[PDB]
Amino acid sequence: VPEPEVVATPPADAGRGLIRVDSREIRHYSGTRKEPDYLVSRDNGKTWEMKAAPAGYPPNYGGIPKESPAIVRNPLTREFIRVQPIGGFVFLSRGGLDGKWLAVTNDGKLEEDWKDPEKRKNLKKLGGIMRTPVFVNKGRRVIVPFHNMGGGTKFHISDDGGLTWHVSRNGVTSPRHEARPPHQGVRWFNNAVEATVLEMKDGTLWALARTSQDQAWQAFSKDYGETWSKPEPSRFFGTLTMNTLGRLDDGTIVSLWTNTMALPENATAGNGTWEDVFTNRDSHHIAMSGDEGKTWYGFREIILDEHRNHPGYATLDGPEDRGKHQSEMVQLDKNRILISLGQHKNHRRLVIVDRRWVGAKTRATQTGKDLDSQWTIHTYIPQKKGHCSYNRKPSAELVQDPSGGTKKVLQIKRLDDPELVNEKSNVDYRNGGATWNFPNGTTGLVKFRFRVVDGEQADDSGLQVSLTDRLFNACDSTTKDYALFTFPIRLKPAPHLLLGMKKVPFTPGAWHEISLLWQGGQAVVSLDGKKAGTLKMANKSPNGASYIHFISTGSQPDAGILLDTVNARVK
Amino acid sequence: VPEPEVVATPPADAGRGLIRVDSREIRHYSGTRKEPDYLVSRDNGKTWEMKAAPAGYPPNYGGIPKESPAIVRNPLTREFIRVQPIGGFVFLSRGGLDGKWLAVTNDGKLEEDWKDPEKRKNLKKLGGIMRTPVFVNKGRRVIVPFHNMGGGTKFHISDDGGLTWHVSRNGVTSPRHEARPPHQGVRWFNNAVEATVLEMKDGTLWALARTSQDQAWQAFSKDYGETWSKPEPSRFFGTLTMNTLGRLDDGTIVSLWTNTMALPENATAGNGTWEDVFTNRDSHHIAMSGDEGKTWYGFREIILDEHRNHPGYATLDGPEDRGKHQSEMVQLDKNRILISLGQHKNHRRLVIVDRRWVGAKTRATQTGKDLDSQWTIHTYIPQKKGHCSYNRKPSAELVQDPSGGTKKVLQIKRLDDPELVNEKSNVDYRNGGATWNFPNGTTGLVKFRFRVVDGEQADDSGLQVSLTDRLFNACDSTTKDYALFTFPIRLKPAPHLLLGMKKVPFTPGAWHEISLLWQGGQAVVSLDGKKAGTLKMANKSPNGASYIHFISTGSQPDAGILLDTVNARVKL
Ligand SMILES: CC(=O)N[C@@H]1[C@H](O[C@@H]2O[C@H](CO)[C@H](O)[C@H](O)[C@H]2O)[C@@H](O)[C@@H](CO)O[C@H]1O
Ligand SMILES: CC(=O)N[C@@H]1[C@H](O[C@@H]2O[C@H](CO)[C@H](O)[C@H](O)[C@H]2O)[C@@H](O)[C@@H](CO)O[C@H]1O
Ligand SMILES: CC(=O)N[C@H]1[C@H]([C@H](O)[C@H](O)CO)OC(C(=O)O)=C[C@@H]1O
Ligand SMILES: CC(=O)N[C@H]1[C@H]([C@H](O)[C@H](O)CO)OC(C(=O)O)=C[C@@H]1O
Ligand SMILES: OC[C@H]1O[C@@H](O)[C@H](O)[C@@H](O)[C@H]1O
Ligand SMILES: OC[C@H]1O[C@@H](O)[C@H](O)[C@@H](O)[C@H]1O
Ligand SMILES: [Ca+2]
Ligand SMILES: [Ca+2]
Ligand SMILES: [Cl-]
Ligand SMILES: [Cl-]
Ligand SMILES: [Cl-]
Ligand SMILES: [Cl-]
Ligand SMILES: [Cl-]
Repeated sequence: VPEPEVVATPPADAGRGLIRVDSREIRHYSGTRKEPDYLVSRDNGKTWEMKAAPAGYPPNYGGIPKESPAIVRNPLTREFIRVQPIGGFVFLSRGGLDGKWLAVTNDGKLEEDWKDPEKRKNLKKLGGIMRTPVFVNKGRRVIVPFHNMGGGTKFHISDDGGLTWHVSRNGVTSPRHEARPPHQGVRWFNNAVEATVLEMKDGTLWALARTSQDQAWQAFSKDYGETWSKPEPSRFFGTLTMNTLGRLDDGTIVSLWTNTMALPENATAGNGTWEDVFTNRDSHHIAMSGDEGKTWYGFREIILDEHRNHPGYATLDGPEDRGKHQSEMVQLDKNRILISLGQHKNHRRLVIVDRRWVGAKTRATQTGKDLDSQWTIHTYIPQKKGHCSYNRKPSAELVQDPSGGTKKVLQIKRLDDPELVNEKSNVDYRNGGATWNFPNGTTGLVKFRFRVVDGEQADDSGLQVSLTDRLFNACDSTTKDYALFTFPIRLKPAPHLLLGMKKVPFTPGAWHEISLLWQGGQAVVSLDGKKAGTLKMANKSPNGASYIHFISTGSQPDAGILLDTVNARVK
Repeated sequence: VPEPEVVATPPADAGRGLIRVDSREIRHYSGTRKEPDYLVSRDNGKTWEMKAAPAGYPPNYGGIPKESPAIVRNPLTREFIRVQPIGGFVFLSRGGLDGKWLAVTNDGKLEEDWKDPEKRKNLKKLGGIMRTPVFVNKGRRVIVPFHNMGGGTKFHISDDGGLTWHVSRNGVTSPRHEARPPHQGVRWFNNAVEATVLEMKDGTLWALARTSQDQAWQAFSKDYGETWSKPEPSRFFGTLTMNTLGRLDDGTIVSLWTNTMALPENATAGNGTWEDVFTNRDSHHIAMSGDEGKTWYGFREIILDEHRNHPGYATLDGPEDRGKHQSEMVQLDKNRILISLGQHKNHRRLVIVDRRWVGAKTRATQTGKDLDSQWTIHTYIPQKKGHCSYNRKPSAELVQDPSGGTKKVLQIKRLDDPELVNEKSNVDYRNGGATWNFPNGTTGLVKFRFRVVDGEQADDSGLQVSLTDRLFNACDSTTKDYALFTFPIRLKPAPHLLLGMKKVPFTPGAWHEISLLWQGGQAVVSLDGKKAGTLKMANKSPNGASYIHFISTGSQPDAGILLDTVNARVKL
């Protein structure tokens, strides 16, 4: 099955501006303040180059330099509508993207002479931070989600193709974060911002929005966006990152988001007006549904941020927002989807995924071979740098397999590194760890191979092993508290698994395999091919397991454990 | 970055008398024949009011009512020297402008009792028409340029702070103007007069002087003013108007002048002893150099004369010399410069400019909005009035955009106005036109939008479009002969551009955009975004292009063309 393939870097942060022109040409526009331009592919997304837009295409009067306007085709007229992420005007095409453009006036007319600054004074200016215009109701209505950070999302609505506009009666909201353990402070408050909208087969609109909770929240409309239900938690985990919904030609729904859990808030997190530090923006994920959202599959990592481990992460090539959050998609053919994702010129990417890979039931890995592409291992230097960022270090390193040969394996231990401690913000990220994604399953079997390091160990040394439903940081010791299933490997007095109350001893200084076969609310744990015990599920999930998470447990520097292979198969 | 800002009217014509007192106080003295006075700002140039000078400050024994004495601070003693534009005495201060003043005697002493008429008979009297004392050679020498109208510039030199004086061996001269076409007569002869002097980094002195040629002329001294090189044309275009050079705190050189070309001389211009009529004094310009004059930028219009279009220009509130020629400068801070400029109470101004505006690389305009501030459009009623002046009319007028809406656009046509003709002096200023400044560039891109008026046209109707290196009058049909690049838009037999030998048709009844992209000795011309042709440079420039000039070409009354926007970008 074809793995995700990076094909280009878009010329703006992802989420707006990616637009199919025809069966072979796709463009990604930009937020340039100069003469407008775009990145273009003429081979259906495989190769790309920059090009200047023609003279009839309007400059970015609104928007910001790092984000393109959203550009959307009207399915009835086959023309395009363009709005900015913020500010500026509503432009409609006549003759396509390379034809004439007209700006919408306050009185519902079209202005051809928008190069005249006097004539721009009477142009319609839609308010708020906007996302993507979406045509609904057999193309007869267009709605544009917009938000205020603390006020919530509402919708700009037009019933005449964008000539005249009204605002929905209500929209989407979500509650403030409540500081309770393990948090020592409050998350940045976003009130159901950055909504994405999908029309369902029964005509309902589903709005999915970014929140300060552990998951995105959602609401529904029965009147094409004029009024919306009470909001509620969605099944898509994630916090303060963006969701995008789409639909393939065959009706399959695609959900793109950053399926992560941030680190608990620290003791200097601020009052929640703005963010203190981002600890959850280094991946992007995909899931699909063939039955109108009744069931979902996939929950696969599209990509991990290539810079995630590095001690200069926060400031390399300018401090602007960075990572793998935000996305937009264009279907390429029956199997392939093009995704623009991420923020910052060193991080944002155009990636081709294959739905057959989304639907796969197995995955395997070896830490020595696959660390850079597949393994989340970063810890943080807890000193805020750049714009709401931390620099990182790898929390674990590859070492020679003590059995000999050429294998390299991952040493997971409690680190002797004072730089990973901030006493004022009261955080200590010295426990090394590692986490790895696999296709989601409510029933599955995961096997991993590990070895106790021949070295000094602390009284509490070992490894907490968890199955989770989103990506928890490698250094997050609270993962077990949210996990679907979790148990410790304890090294002292002698090595053993603790499965409920049962202790299962095993030898140090030798490779061993542990299997977890989970189904419903129970997991059976095996050691070297022999049933060892069972685990009761610690937390229910709306989706199932899609990560295994390993973190050291020692509270003083130790030698820890080595991790070799992991494989997973789901039902 | 602010555009130039008028802040006051000085109490004398510009060029002498503007003097910084301290970090916040600046004064402009006057030529009053009564008790001396000055205009003063106590907020570093922003606001101004008149004040009487204190009792120790001498009256203007020399000079003339419309000009202040020059006042200059000695950088070593921190005291001041004062000389008149003509006549009078040499005064030195002891205790500053509001302290004691002493007059220099013929025998190199200082007279304290200059209020006594008897004692004034033995005071030193420097001859000629004098400009500004300048201290050179680490402040150890002071020199004062002086001239005779037909004899040339020389320098009064003192090596003891103004106590004793000698004259330079030579100075600056410049040739008489020659009456060759398009002239029908000779320009007023001035022999390198009104010099301004700047000390260069290497100790050379540069003198820049007003002439009867198309540009100021210059000469150089290697001995702090005793002897001067042969004279030569300078890079600063202009005729029979004043130059001023100065240097900012950071070493940047500033050149202020009137960057214009006068109309060709007419058939009754006289023998050149004195002027017949001034046709080039309605603007002032600035340029700067950070590399001791090797490279210059700016060439921007500081201001246009607000009265320039009017049919009573020559006589309003008295006929004395008027316009925007003559200037003097005082730096205000790192970015801003105060300039006194012009002549006549209704015309002379104190203006603050910003060096970041001087260094800008773009400008844009729309005729209907910007005509009064930015567009030179005047034609002349060719009847001499007042003192060497013509009354004017606007040669082009704003009309409704035919596309509809509130936009106004400028109609440029051959006028039916016999008042614009003088058959004895043989001039006919009935071709309307318009010209607009932009920052200098040896490379650049200028775009303008035009449309043919729906009306009857003559066989030669159209618009001659020129890029120039100084301001040519709106009604000057010879501009094309001096232009860096030029070409005609012709309306008959059908509308077309003529680019060399290539005819490029365009439609009537619609707006069109022409682009001119120049580099070196060629300009690429585009029409509505499509390359149309090329133009070879018609005349080289020492500086580059800083004006676009549009003039009607019809020789009988016609409907002409409309002009909407122009924009410019240089240093590509
Ligand atoms: C436009 C701008 O500079 N805004 C500043 C910052 O705004 C936002 O910060 C959040 C995180 O809190 C997020 O990264 C947004 O993308 C970003 O625009 C923010 O630093 C704020 C802090 O007081 O100041 C704003 O001016
Ligand atoms: C002092 C005076 O009245 N001078 C007369 C005039 O002199 C000068 O004229 C030139 C232009 O020719 C210029 O305008 C000077 O500023 C001005 O002083 C001039 O009219 C001259 C003509 O014969 O007679 C002078 O007496
Ligand atoms: C106009 C603006 O600020 N857009 C920003 C948006 C906004 O801050 C958030 O939606 C809360 O309002 O989020 C961020 C972000 O990476 O957090 C990137 C966008 O550029
Ligand atoms: C004493 C005197 O006449 N000074 C005049 C000066 C002089 O005529 C010229 O320098 C040729 O000598 O020029 C003029 C002028 O605007 O032309 C204004 C001065 O008041
Ligand atoms: O989760 C509750 C929601 O479930 C959806 O299937 C339905 O379309 C919504 O109207 C709402 O009932
Ligand atoms: O234009 C010629 C002049 O160039 C100057 O740089 C130099 O100082 C003068 O002495 C003279 O050579
Ligand atoms: Ca936070
Ligand atoms: Ca003359
Ligand atoms: Cl960018
Ligand atoms: Cl816009
Ligand atoms: Cl499909
Ligand atoms: Cl006066
Ligand atoms: Cl005097």
